[PDB]
Amino acid sequence: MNFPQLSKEVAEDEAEVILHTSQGDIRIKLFPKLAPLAVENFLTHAKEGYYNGITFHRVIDGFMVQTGDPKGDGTGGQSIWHDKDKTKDKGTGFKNEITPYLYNIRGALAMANTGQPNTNGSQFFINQNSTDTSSKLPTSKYPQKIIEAYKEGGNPSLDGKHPVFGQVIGGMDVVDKIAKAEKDEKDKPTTAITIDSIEVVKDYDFKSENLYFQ
Ligand SMILES: [Cl-]
Ligand SMILES: [Cl-]
Repeated sequence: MNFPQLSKEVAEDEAEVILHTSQGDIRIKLFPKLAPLAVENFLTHAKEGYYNGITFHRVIDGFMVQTGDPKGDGTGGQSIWHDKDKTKDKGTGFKNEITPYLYNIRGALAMANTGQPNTNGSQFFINQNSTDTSSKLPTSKYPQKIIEAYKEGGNPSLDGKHPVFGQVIGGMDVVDKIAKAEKDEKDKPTTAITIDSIEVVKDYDFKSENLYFQ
């Protein structure tokens, strides 16, 4: 099996963005063929300026950093289909796109949501854990190459609950710097860490029917 998170190369069927944050650049490749709703929602919000000035409002070293909330407290954000297309957003967000090809390994980009179905809106997080807990993973559920990948860290308890849609391929040192920022009792950084802009290096057209040789 091919696990697209295990290569830093951007495949022909992948997209690429750079989060230009006040702490540095995070280069991320996206998986529109595996998580089409999460990637379309993210790319459209990015190009529409929805994340310009948005903060990393909650950081936990050894766990993850989360962002994408216009309210800055983890209670806000909407999908691009909210009050536009009920076949995609019934009112609280879009559905989880879980696939056996994407996991919450270190560097994985996933949607936050409330833990209930159809609650993916605009909030997302980057897995930042760097501890090896791979010996506890059931070999009947985790492919051997993914168990190997988890040795570098990740949050496997998030698999199946949080849809993965991207992978950091550059600037993980910036993600670690953000995760260790000085913060208050609610884990909100003392000095705001902002997404100043998102550069779409390689976009993806959801109406494209091009076939790519694998
Ligand atoms: Cl990896
Ligand atoms: Cl769902």
